[PDB]
Amino acid sequence: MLNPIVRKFQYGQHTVTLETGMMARQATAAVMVSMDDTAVFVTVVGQKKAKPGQDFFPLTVNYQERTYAAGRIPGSFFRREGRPSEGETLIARLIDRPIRPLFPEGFVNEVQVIATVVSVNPQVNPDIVAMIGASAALSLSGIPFNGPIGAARVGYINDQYVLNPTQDELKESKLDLVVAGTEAAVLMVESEAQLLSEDQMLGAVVFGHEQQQVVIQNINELVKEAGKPRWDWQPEPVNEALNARVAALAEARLSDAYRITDKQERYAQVDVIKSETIATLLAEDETLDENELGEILHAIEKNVVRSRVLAGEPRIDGREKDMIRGLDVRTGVLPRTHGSALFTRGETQALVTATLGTARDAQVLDELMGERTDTFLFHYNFPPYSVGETGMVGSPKRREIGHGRLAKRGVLAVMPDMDKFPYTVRVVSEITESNGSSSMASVCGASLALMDAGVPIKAAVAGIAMGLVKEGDNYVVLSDILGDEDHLGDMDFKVAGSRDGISALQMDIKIEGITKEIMQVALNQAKGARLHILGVMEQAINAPRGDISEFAPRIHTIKINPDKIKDVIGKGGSVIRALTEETGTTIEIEDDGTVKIAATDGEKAKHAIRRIEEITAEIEVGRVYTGKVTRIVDFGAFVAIGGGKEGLVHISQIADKRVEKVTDYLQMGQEVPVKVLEVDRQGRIRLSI
Amino acid sequence: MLNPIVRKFQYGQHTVTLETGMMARQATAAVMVSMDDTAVFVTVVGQKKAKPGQDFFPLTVNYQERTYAAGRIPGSFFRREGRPSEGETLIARLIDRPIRPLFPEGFVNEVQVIATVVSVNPQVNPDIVAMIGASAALSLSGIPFNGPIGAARVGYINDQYVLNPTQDELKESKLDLVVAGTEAAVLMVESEAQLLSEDQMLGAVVFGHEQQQVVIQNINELVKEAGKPRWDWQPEPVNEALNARVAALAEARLSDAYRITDKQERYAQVDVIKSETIATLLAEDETLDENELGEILHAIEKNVVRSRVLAGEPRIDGREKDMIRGLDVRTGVLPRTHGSALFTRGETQALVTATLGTARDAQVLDELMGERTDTFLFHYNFPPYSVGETGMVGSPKRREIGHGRLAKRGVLAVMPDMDKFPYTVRVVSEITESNGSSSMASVCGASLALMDAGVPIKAAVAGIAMGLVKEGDNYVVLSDILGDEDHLGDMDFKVAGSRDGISALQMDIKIEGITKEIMQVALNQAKGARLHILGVMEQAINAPRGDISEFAPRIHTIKINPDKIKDVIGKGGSVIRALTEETGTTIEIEDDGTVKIAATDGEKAKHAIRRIEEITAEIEVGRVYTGKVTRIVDFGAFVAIGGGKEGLVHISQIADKRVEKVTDYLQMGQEVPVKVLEVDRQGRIRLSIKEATEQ
Repeated sequence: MLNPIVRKFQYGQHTVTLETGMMARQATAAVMVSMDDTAVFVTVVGQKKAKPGQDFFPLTVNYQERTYAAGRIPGSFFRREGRPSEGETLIARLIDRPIRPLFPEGFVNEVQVIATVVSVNPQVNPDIVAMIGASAALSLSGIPFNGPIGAARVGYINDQYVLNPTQDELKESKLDLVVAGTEAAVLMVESEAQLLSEDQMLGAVVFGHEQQQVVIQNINELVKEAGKPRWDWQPEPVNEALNARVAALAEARLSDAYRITDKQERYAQVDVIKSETIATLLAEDETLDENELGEILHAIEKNVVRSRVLAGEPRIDGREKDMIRGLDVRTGVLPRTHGSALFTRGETQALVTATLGTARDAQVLDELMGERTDTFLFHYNFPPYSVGETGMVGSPKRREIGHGRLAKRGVLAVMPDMDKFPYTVRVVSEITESNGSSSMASVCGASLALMDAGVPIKAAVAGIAMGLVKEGDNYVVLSDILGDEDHLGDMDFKVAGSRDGISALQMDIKIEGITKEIMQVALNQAKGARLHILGVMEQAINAPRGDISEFAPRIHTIKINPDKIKDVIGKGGSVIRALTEETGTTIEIEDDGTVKIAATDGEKAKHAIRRIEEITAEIEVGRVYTGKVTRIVDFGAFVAIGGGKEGLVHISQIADKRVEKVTDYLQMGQEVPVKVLEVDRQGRIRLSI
Repeated sequence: MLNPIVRKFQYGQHTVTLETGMMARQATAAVMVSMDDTAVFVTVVGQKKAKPGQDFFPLTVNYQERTYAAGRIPGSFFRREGRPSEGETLIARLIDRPIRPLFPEGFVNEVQVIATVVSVNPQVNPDIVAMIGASAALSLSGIPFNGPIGAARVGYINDQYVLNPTQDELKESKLDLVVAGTEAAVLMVESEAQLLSEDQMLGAVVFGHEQQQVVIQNINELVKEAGKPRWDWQPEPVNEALNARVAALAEARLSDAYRITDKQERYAQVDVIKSETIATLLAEDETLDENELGEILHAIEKNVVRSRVLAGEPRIDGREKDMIRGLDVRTGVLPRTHGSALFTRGETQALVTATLGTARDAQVLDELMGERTDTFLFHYNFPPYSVGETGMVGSPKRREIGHGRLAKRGVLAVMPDMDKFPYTVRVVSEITESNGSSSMASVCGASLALMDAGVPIKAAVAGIAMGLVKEGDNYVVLSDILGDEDHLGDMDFKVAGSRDGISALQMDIKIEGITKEIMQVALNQAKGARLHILGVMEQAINAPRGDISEFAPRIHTIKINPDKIKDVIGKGGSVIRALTEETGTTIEIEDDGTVKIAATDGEKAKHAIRRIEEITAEIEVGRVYTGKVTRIVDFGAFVAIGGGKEGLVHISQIADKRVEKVTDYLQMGQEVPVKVLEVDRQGRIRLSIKEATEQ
């Protein structure tokens, strides 16, 4: 028989179970993690040998939300689970971000971790469960890994931190901050936040890091009980028996070259010293093969810039450590789009557009927790010419979707709630050119494009991409980092939010010994640079324009009395069908208390108002008035006062006298006095000659 | 700061704007182009050095219609733009065809030009805006390129030409010709026409070329103001001693080999002397192989055939200049299909099929220009076995769409109007074998398959793929060119139309000096070959068949009153769903009471008529049942005229107050028949003792 090893927790008043040892025995390791009636099966396979022509490390992650886990049949025509959506692909990225730095330097063997959701109760989100499982599975396997990461989701409600909140706490919460870290340090931070201050969110991360300690302790128990024999993988030695000679021949001139002011002359001189030292040392294989020699020269370049940045003022572009690049910000740039903007920051440029739509058009996405409507849609397009090089159109990847979601979190915090503004809005960003941190340039552009469209957005929103360099006790916090300056980042972090408070924070710490002391001054420097940007944006547009641009659809609403419903509906929706086809306009959106008119243009809304007021309780008459002869017989006449239908006036009303014959009223089209003058009564007219 | 550079020529009665230097500054060039307000952002990136040992030119073009440009959010479930589409990959082909020949010979650096539509006004089509933008972007970049190209769309209304017509001007027009050219020559022409004559179509191309020199002038002043420096490209020399030496060792016998009458012996002898010279001739610029020597032999082969064709009548097929391949035609080839044909023309063959459908099966086409729902659908399938090769069936090439649209333009003109013929018709063509033009063979087959399915088309249509070879004052028009006469096609052109006139025209010119005198004699030779083909097509079948084939859906209508309409529906069309599935018959509700009915045969439709009348008729009439029924009670009785269900009746209206007792019979199971009396309180049911439709 087979037997399973089982451990239990109490993690934020939930009972986590790490079952292992009875499933997928051919895989390098496997665990089923369940937290509360919610379970993910996660399994690692890592081959022992990689083809010696492999330079990069192929860690790969897949996360799959099998719909049977929610106990219901798929909605797709093929009745089968489809491609990864936003939802699967973003969760695959959050699991990958903490695991990739923990693997040892120069580890290159191919590793694949596959996480399947197999149960859910709607109250508990599976992503945090999958993160615990991935660190358990990797640390149970023999594979070289620097200790198991925990994970915590932290909510903020009634000025109190709440560990691993349910959907019921999160709908009320002002914060959704996720932490992942080892025993020693935070490794990843991610959040949406309702304009909290810096010291509130740096409280949230350290609370989240303290609470996840139980998970890291329990995984260390399970690894003692059921852990495989460890791998003996060792790296190739650092020197490769040429390090010192090439360092001596390159470094003197190469370290000089970065003093040169002109980007072109600097690049040229660096290429000259590189090509000369490549041409000089052609004595052997792996010099006649440039690759190993060139990889060493590229490493010298990184070392010389890194040392300059710590002590000396000049950067890769000669700016001061904190000197943000120049801005200019055009608005209303595109002729027929609802609102549009062209935000720039050095050589990163983000053309952004906002587009407005009716209650019909909104996205109804289906996910394991629930099928649900939302009304703010953000799409991020990154075409290849943006980086000055050619390839396949679109070029879609996890990073481009990551950047889309991060930007949406930044400005979703500051969107109006539906009662102030009833439209669905799509914001769509074309990255016309990029050389670093294009995601934070896209949130600045979205803030412009919404104000320019005349959405009642609460406040202007901006973002900055920072970094930090550290050596022992020495560190420098730098602002507006380039793509070329990525090597200097021991802590890549992005902050976006209004003057009042921050909308989003994201951090990829790559190294041990970052502290609550350091993160305080780093956020305090980001506050400065972010308030500088808003100083320019407030001059380019000052407040959202009162009136929505002329090409947008219009939605508006009027209050109605409880008796008017039968008049608005008619018989089997006949008056609705007539009104909608007269007006080319949908009106069904409300029918109790109010009616809502959702029109393709302003004239069609006015046309709808005219027609509904000519029908809805317009038939009733209380005083003496005129309305024409419309259709006639001997027995009486049909007489029109308005748009709403009017029945036969009997000839005994029409004629006072005995005769009652059609000769008295034979003339068609005649204008005549007509007052119903009748309450608590069926439809009648007291016209009398 | 950034500073955009603008210019604003007047062209087509609209205001145009060439705005540059503000966006995508990392890209080799970029332009925002805007006419009226239908703006496209178009940018080119071309790498400075070509990857080693390349042979073909990897120019790539793609064009993307972002939906936000029309001011609406996407209707897709993902609420975002996905893959390219029929209406965009075709437009990319229209941008590519005039650009591709205009690059210098031996240029093989990778170039990518990408056009995004960013605003649209529904009256002005963005495609012509993209063509002037692509010309501007390439000529502003340092890329070696033989000057700018303009593009013009020409309409015909009241016997007068109109430049750049609106959608309003176009819907009334008998023509939709697009022409693109430099100041020298009309590099591309592409056109649907409502049976215009030769003089009218060749007038349209010269008009459209005269009044677009303004675009090429304004691009030239912008290139002086804002153009980057022309970067240096030099052609790889190909003029070694071994070129002349291999020619000397090949041309004489290659001339001797091309004299051979038999196709098979010709191919055999050419392959032999190729194989011999590949095996023998040393001093190749690499260890001895095909990799230049075969490409040099291929140049001799091209020169020999081309010179023979200019000097004298003989070709590779053994036919003369004005000659057409052998034809065979047969019709009704596929059973259980509404109509089918097998048009054949030497080694080119198309199994064309027509199928009819309802107004409901019509495909809605969504564009930036608004919805463009249509009723004649053309699909073009080119499987790999058609050319005697293998692999990757069913994944379409850009030219499977390209050829499909050209064929649709050819047969769109002769389709009947909706009131004379109400069915939506899909024409599908399988190219069963091809070594010649497959698109013009598909038009010939489509006109057969529509007549065979009995669609009341105006006239039979055919098409021809001409070619022209030119050498100084020498030129020859070839009336029907194969798949390996490609090197002889300096002017590649395809024309399809009725006896009366042209329905579609397409020309790719890739030589200078094409005068109107040349284009007249070329079209006049196409007229000859096209009338020959109709001579065979008319002899296989004369006119559309008396009515549609017995399997085809026959649609008809009966008028019934609105109280029966609600009774045919029930709730949520549930009675329609039941009756339509029971009868296998389609129906449509209309508010005037004329319900439409469609089935594959008469009897199924008649069954549906009978059932909806019988079910929605009042209960007063019906079958003459013996009303023996149980469940009789003193305080009202349940009585069924028919069926298991038992309806109610009461002490008074059982027997029109003739008695005080509930039933005069006063007996359960008694035989007296029952039918409804009209009176019906909503909370009451009436089923009186009534025989023989007493009512």
